[PDB]
Amino acid sequence: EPSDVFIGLKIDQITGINQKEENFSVVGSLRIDWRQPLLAFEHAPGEPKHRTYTLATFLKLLEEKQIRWPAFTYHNQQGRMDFQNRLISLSEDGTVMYLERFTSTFQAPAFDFRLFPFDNQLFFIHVDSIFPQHLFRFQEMQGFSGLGDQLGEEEWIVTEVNTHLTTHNEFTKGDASRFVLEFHAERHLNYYLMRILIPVLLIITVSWFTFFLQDYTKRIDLAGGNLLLFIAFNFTISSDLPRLGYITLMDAFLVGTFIITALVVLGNVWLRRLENHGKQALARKLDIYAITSYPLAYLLGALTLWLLFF
Amino acid sequence: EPSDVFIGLKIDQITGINQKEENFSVVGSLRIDWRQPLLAFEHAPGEPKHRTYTLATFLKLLEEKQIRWPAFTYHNQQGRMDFQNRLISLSEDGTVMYLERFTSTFQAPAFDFRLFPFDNQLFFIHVDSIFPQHLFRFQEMQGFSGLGDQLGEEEWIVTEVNTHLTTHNEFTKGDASRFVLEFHAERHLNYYLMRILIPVLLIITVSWFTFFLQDYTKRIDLAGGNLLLFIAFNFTISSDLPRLGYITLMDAFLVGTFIITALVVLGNVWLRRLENHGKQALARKLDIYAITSYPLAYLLGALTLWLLFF
Amino acid sequence: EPSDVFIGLKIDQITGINQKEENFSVVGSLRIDWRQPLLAFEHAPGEPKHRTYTLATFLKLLEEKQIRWPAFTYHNQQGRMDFQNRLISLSEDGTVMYLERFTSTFQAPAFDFRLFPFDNQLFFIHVDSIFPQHLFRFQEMQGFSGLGDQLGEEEWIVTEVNTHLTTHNEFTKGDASRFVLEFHAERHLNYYLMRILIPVLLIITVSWFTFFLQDYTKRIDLAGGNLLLFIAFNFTISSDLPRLGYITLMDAFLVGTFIITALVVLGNVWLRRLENHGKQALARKLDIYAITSYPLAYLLGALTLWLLFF
Amino acid sequence: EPSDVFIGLKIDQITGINQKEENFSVVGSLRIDWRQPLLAFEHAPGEPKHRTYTLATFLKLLEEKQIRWPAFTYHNQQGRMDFQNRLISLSEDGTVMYLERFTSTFQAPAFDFRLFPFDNQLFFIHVDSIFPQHLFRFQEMQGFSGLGDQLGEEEWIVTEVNTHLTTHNEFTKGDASRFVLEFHAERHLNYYLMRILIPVLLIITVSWFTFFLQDYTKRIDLAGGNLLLFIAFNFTISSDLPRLGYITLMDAFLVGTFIITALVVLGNVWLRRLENHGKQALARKLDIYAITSYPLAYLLGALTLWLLFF
Amino acid sequence: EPSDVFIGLKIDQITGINQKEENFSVVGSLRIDWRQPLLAFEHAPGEPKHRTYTLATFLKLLEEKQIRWPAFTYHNQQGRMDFQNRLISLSEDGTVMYLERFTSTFQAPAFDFRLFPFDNQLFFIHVDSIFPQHLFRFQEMQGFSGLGDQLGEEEWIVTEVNTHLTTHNEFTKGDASRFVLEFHAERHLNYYLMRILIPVLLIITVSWFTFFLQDYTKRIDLAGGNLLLFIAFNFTISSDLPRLGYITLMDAFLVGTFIITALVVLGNVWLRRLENHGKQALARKLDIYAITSYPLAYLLGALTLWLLFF
Repeated sequence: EPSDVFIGLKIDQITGINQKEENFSVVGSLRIDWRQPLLAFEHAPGEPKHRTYTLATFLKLLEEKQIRWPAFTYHNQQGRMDFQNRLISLSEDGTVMYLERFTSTFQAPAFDFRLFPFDNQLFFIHVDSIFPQHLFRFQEMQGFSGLGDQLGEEEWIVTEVNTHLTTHNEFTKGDASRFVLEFHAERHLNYYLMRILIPVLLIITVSWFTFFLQDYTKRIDLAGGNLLLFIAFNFTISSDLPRLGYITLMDAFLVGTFIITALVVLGNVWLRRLENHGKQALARKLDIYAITSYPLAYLLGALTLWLLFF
Repeated sequence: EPSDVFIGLKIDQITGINQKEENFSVVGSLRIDWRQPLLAFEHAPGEPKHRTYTLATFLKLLEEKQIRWPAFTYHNQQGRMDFQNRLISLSEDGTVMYLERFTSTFQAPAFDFRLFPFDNQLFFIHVDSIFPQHLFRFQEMQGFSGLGDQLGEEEWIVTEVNTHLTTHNEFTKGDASRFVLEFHAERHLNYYLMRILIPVLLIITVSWFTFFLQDYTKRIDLAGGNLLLFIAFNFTISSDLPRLGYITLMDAFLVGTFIITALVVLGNVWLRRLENHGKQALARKLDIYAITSYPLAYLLGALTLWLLFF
Repeated sequence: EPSDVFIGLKIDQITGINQKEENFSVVGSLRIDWRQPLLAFEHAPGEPKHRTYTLATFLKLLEEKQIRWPAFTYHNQQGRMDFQNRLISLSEDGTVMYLERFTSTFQAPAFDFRLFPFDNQLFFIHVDSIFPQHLFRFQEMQGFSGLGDQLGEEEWIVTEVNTHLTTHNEFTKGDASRFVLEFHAERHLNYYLMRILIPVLLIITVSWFTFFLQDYTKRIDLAGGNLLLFIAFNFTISSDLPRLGYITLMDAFLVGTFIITALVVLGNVWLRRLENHGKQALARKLDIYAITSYPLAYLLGALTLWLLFF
Repeated sequence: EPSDVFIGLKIDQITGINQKEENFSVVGSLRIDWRQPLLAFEHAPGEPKHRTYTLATFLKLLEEKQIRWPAFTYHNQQGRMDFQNRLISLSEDGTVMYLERFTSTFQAPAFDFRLFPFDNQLFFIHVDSIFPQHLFRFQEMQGFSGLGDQLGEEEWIVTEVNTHLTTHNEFTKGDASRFVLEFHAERHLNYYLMRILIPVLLIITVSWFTFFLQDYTKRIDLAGGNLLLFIAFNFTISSDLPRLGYITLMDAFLVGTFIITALVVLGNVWLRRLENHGKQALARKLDIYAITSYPLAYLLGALTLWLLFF
Repeated sequence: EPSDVFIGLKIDQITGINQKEENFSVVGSLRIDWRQPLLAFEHAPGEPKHRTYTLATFLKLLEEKQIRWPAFTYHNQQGRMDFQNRLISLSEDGTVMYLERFTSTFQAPAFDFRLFPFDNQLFFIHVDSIFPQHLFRFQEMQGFSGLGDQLGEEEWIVTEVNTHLTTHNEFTKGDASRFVLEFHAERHLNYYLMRILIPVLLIITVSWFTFFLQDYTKRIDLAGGNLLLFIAFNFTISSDLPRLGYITLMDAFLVGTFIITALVVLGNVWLRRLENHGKQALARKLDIYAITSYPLAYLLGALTLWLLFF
């Protein structure tokens, strides 16, 4: 029969969420319960009830008695796994409890930056069996799988946690078992409002205020300054994101703001050219419409963003 | 009975306090004293009184004689533990003295940046038992636990050190012992006064001085320059902090200064617009109130900061 | 006879494509099938049909029975190979199935940045035999070699995948077998259009608009600003590329734009000098030709780029 | 008796001096000479006179014959020690020559940046005994300890080298031996004069030249530019130093220059305000005193720096 | 007699040349041929002619039969050696062929930046014997030492390759053999002309053009802008080089350009001061000489650079 093996995984400390490379590094604890009748021994009172083994001697022993063992292979591993503790307790009934406390990095294909930064993300850890379902099978421990009390992260909040089992057909032609610990996560919006959004509002309001200065050269100079500012903020945002292949919300916001500020520059230049022709009346009439439409233009852009991306 | 095991830990050199990732890396020394009657031997004069073992042979031996051993698992470990020395001295009475000199990084969930940079922090190292309290128990060595003579750090000053034992219920259903070495720490304020605060005072004083220049265009230009400066300082502060989720004191200071400088820009623009209407008397009357209230506004902000955050 | 050895390699997750150092890091899975008659055993019902071994014990065993084994040496390895899992299944017929799941970085000599960023690239992994073809030989597994369902990369798209075998004469005087997994790749153009091309168009259009301002000092100032902007964008592009030895397309675009903007600066200066001589008619006549030719100059440059680099 | 053990250490290549984290990484060679009578063997002609061992087999052997061995523990180790070669030659007389060629990073608590960059520094490597002086003792090899022919460093010059032995009471209650290799080092001043000092002199001289421009608005603008420049240089210097807790010489120089430039800005603004009142005579009289005192102010600052910091 | 040992080393892929830390990382292959009569065995037909061993078992065997072995110690190793493959083939005649395929970083003391960037560099790998020449000696393999077909580097071109043997007296009092693989290298000049030299020429030509603007305030402003530009380029060059202790060619070029631009600023200021006195004739006469001498000054500087540094 296919012997049933119990799995319990626990992400204790999420040490980082590096979105640039699309990975997250965590400290995890893995527990495996496996009842193998052959490993049962004969013990006397006074002797220990449950033996303790380190990994190397345990595997050499199982090589001596010629017994298959499950091959817990991490599907989403990244970089080098850092085994910290690996202990095995062997019971008289023939049950091995395997503890592996580790830290490692895992990739998460499902970043959908279509709603950055408001987007909710979905991280997941996979534990597949190298040997197929015909030999072994993976169950779930009752009250041990999940997350911990203190995650030690500020930028990300865990909303929901889940665990289950599924079947794959990757390494062997037969079916194999994969234990999945899958948790959603959110982003705290305090940063982006504090040190991105507010400066943009301040600079855009200064740009709007500069419209009615008259003597249309200070207007051009201030507009050039604002161009510098948004280009710097584009640089910061560019650093903070990966080499994304489809237009994101914040990227669209910034490119639209670039286009609008350039339109402001060109508009003041055209008004200056008209004033060069001397037709002051045309400029005087157009200024009112321009200043009335500019914030209206921004609100129209906000409405079209909210409609299109939601 | 639950055999009593003595623990002594010593952080010799704190190699770094990386707040961006919320961790601190230290060089530590661990000592374990464990009296196991079975390990006692029979020795003759001429033979060594206390044997010496390296870790691998020691564990293989304990696997040969089938004795449980404590599993010192670091709860706050981060990255990979770097074992440097691991020696064991075995005495005739049956006492093993285990030395483990190491260096590693540990996470500290309790950063409360609500009082940055004045805030006091609390770092702590945890040594839990994988096996429950029913088998083993952790005591404290008398005069060995604590810190060292020379820490080799400048940015942080250790104020108080403490050590104790506590019980957890994480890895097993039973109770288990955790030895905790917990030390508070402070920040030296010399930096932030030297190369953050003073430049801000200089630039804000220049901004205030620019109020009474008359011919309100140099005022606008200087205000734009000051905007550039505070945006650069916002960039520096943004780099120096993690992706914090609740508004910090320095962040509030800088965002308020942004708002005030933008208000200055808008005020000079509005005065220019009023002068365009020709009502020089209104601008002349308003300038006195503006220049009188501006430093008063800054002092009011300082008072509200001191009240609200303390 | 030269025993036939089957190879199957699978790049599951491409963790990065670092073009600055000219390498790409991937998570890979390797499978080796090798039928060795000597390793066949004699088994009884009840005993396992196929034994399982870890690498260390397996190699010690093959050293005990004195059998050669293939030496899968990676030709393009870079940095340190990170063995994650290494298992061997030994069958009664005398067939070893060797699994090696790993992650590592590989160099790719064939980056031809002559068409950056539109250029298509060609990555490849090589598995050579340390022992010559006279002893062993490498075949290809039927339906296992290739790539996976989810690559977890956004900036690069795999267009075509291929696998084959070839002969080399590097390590030994005799012929040896190399298994090659070679895949082409493309670049997503969304970034460079979003946050490089559009800002350049905006700034160049502002530069063109500045031509007809009259009172040729604002022209000089705006041209200097544009010079600053293109120098910043040159800095960004310089960071994003390796220390390339032959002029790339984007580099040529930027250097040409530098030359054109400098020509604009010099032209406005020369017009100012002519106006100093008072010959306003010459400047008035030359301005029309300059503004008519400037965008024409840019289109001529675009045409010569498209012709020369394609 | 306490057996005498000879130590010889040699820093061959100093690979880096990272002052930001207060450490320096070096490639070192360690030699230990230890005469143990028990290890003596009985050999025949034809057999090797001095046996050679690798570390693992040697330690297993000493575990078989039950002999204590010295525990060379590095006190200033940092990060992970990288053993490259570890050989032991065993002589018929009973002398082991242990070679350990390594590379590793060591911390240096004694950086006194009070005289940056002119300050001389003092690096040191410590080799302590885990076992106390009652058992073993550390001597010094005659002509092997010291530095090498080619250090391969440019920024730092070794002035003096020294070696000795001392006693500590850290790991055990008894006395223990520490071998110390301590070398002073200097800094080459070519950089800071080339690419820090000269630009500061150029910009400060431009600031002084700007004093007598008349029409006090270009003065204000140039002063603002100079403010930008010194803020950029403050950024560079800030990057180049650690989070130092007591004011350094270069930091004081830069903060004083900030204060003086801000005073220049305020002075030109006050002169502009006085000119607004029309009292041109007061400004004309004050300009001479200001321009006469400004370089005098800088020389007074230089004199007070030289006096106070020396 | 001193047994002759053959060495063949091959740098297959030069993965990086990091001049900032003065090192270069390469992927290398090492081959050792050593004829030891004792290791010869007695074999029968059917048995393998040449045995194959991994490093650990081989060294344990040589420890069992008590035979010295050469200790290939890398003199220029840096960081941690990363053994990738280590195989040994043992022949019936008594010859061991040792293969070690690796990747590692090596330091190169001989960077002479006196001719940066035109300077030619000289990299070299050293393989010394820990045991002296009295026991072993190092020969050179005939047609295996050297470099490979594809180096996979763009910024550096290998001009000449050489190999030889020499004697040292470092680790032991006796003479010892060092095998040296030494190759010169060059720099591709395409970068520095493309994205350093041309922008400098453009900005310096703009500075020269600004001389004859009249109304000497735009001259001062443009000169300040040029000062900003060269300071930025000084920052870039400063990043790209190590903390060099003797003035380099590019550093001298940039510092001279700083001095000349500052002289331009001061000259325009002095002309403005003379115009303040009203003596327009003196300024008109001096402008011609200044504009005639400025490019002449640059050519004189180029000539003195070419003479002094060559």
